[PDB]
Amino acid sequence: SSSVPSQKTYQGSYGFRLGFLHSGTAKSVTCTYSPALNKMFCQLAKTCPVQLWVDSTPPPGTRVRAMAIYKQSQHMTEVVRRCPHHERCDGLAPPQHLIRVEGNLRVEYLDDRNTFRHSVVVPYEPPEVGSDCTTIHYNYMCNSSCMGGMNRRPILTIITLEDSSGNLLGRNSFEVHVCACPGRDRRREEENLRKKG
Amino acid sequence: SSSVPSQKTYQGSYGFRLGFLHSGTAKSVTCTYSPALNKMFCQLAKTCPVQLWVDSTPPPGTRVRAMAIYKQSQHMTEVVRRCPHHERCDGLAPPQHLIRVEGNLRVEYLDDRNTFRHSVVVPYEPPEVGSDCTTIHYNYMCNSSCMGGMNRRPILTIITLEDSSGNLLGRNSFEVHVCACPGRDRRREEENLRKKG
DNA sequence: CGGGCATGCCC
DNA sequence: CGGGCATGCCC
Ligand SMILES: [Zn+2]
Ligand SMILES: [Zn+2]
Repeated sequence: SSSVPSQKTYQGSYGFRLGFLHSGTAKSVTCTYSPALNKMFCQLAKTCPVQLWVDSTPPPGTRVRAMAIYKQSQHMTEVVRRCPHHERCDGLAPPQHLIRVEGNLRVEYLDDRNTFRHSVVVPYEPPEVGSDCTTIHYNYMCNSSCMGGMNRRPILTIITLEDSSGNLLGRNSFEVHVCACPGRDRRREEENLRKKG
Repeated sequence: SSSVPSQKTYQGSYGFRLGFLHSGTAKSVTCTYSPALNKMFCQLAKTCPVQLWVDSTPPPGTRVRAMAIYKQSQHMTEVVRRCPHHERCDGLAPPQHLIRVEGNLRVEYLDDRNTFRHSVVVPYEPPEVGSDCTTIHYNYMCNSSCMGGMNRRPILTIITLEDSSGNLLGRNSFEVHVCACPGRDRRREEENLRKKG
């Protein structure tokens, strides 16, 4: 078992928050976000855009880290890993990592030598002029249902904004359900919330 | 892809056939056999008794081999293997083999150097006096549904009676569905046969 | 594309 | 134990 990183929202002195794109209505849309549930529903190994918004400009050398943790108390201490099947199936990501970043030449994949937890880090880049946010494309390389991996257990993705010195500048999180039919599953979960939540 | 061993029934000069035990009615009975479907429904890593019946006594040194093949034409050439998850989960069986034999001190596990197919072999032993058959206890170490293994594809188990020289004395086969609820699944499949087969 | 099934497992 | 759900995928 491994010590558990904080998932406590900390928007901090830079006013850090996440944003997500609206999606179509398809049963099998590739990625769709539920504001009511703060939960992303997406397909495995498909683009998941996450926007970074800040009110104040982070210092040069700021980094953006993503890490998965199991949401439920009883699974929090277990490291989130790729299942053995998909592990055995891009040149930089270790096969065991669940979360990848696409289209970034400065991506780093880390394995914590104490907690054994995986994370993926890219440099923070400010928005282009006239733009309000910066977008990172994440991929999740297993379904939430994968036998021997997540095994139908919900996870959070924790996004931390960190300075080059390691100071925590901001932290936000969202739940993720990686699945074959993100539209179906989002709509059922939202209905279940309203009907019996 | 690998060449495909025969599944053609050959009861042969010794009158070789298989027998199976009757089971209870439970939804999750450990092992149950459908004569109408020539199909065993069983749970993973649980005892599956198979009886060997002969009309004439096989010669000394006769062996009994079990091997799995995919039943459907489109999958026949693929070697049946343990899924990566269960492979990574008795002292003699290689982790990759689907079929094991329990309670036999002369069991051999083989990996064919040409076809790459797995088989498990035990000596043939004649029934005790007053007994009509000899029983072997097999185990299947994945569910039929296992991602990265059988993946919901049906298999046959082929049992061959072979002399010590390698001559084929007899061959029989039965379909297998390894699953959580053998009673449920047998009853549904038998109903489907009657209703729309 | 959206309807619908099989199947491990609910806690 | 038997009812029933979530979820990958039907070919
Ligand atoms: Zn997986
Ligand atoms: Zn398996």
